[PDB]
Amino acid sequence: MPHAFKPGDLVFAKMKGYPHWPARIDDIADGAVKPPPNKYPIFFFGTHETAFLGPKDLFPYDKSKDKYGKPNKRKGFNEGLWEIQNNPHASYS
Ligand SMILES: O=C(N[C@H]1CCCNC1)c1ccccc1
Repeated sequence: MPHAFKPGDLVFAKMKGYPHWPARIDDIADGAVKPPPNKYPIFFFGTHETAFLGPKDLFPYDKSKDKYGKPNKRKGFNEGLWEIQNNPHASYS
């Protein structure tokens, strides 16, 4: 059975106006800006952006990749697909 989301979990993350996007739940570094309540720091592969999202917009990667893990025209998307498959836990700083 599922747990709550935790740092390191791999997802597709849904934002308004964009396709479901390869992403991971990030840690919050000591000294860094915390997310609002009930939100998670989401690191988007490919664009290397962070947004704060709640679970409604977070789809576990394994379950969802057969639907969402196909190439897309959008800037950074296919790079993102490579990262989540090949080195999802790397520093992209
Ligand atoms: O909207 C943002 N991310 C989208 C763009 C496409 C890939 N990731 C989802 C975003 C977040 C924070 C800073 C700037 C932009």
